[PDB]
Amino acid sequence: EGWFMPFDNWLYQLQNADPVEISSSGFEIAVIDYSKDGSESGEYSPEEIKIMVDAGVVPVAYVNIGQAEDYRFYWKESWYTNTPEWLGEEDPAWPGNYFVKYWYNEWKEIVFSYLDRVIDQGFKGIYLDRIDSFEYWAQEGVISRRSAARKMINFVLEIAEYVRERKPDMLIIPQNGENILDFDDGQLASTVSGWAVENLFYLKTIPLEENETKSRLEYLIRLNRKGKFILSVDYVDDGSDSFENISRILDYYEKAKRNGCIPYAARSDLELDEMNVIEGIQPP
Repeated sequence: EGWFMPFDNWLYQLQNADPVEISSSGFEIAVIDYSKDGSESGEYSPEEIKIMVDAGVVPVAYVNIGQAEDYRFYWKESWYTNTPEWLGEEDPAWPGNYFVKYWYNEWKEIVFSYLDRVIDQGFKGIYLDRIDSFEYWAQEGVISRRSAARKMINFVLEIAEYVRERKPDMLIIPQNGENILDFDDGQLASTVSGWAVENLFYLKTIPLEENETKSRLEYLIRLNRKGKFILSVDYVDDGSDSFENISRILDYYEKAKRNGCIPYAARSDLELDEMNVIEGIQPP
């Protein structure tokens, strides 16, 4: 069910991204972190980002809007002792990431200050992680599911207003949480430029139940039909030249393209640490 696909490929790399390497790789759109090491001192310069723009690559900045990350410029040492009401527990699965009450003004103003830097660096899109934080707080019983969903929708809308006031063409791509559209009045679906998803056909190496995949696709197809691109990333490539492995990459690409999803086969380590070239396939 796969028609609106304005990019031939995409790159997801959050560590060790190299503008020169990317600029001459043949990837069309690259989602990287806004810093070489995530930290303030590693922030890409306007010039380093312009290398990619100059080669016709569309560079997009990852921004985690559902969790505080303890190595970022915004993190404060005082938060360990005098903990803000909106800073919650550490993510068992991602040490150094903390769930936040993303509806509190102070968290929003941190995220706006991060967007401020991303705009000035010359990024052409933002890729917004932990939309699914709405599910986390609902599971914790801290607020209602509807409350959380609304709050996250409104926040992404406020993020769209902030960045488009400065850069009207800025792309806006949330990651995961696409089921949040159940609570959208349609303004979020129209405001995004596209939507990115992890673990659609495969959870790492392991193929998913077809029903689970179809529920997710129900949301993505609707967006596609409205002129919104869908970036897929499955962590299917185990690094080997095995037969199993390459057949799996090819199965993933075929399932992706047949349903309108632009695929990126990433390493099953989850590190997103290199530009993952796969001879004859990625880029294609």
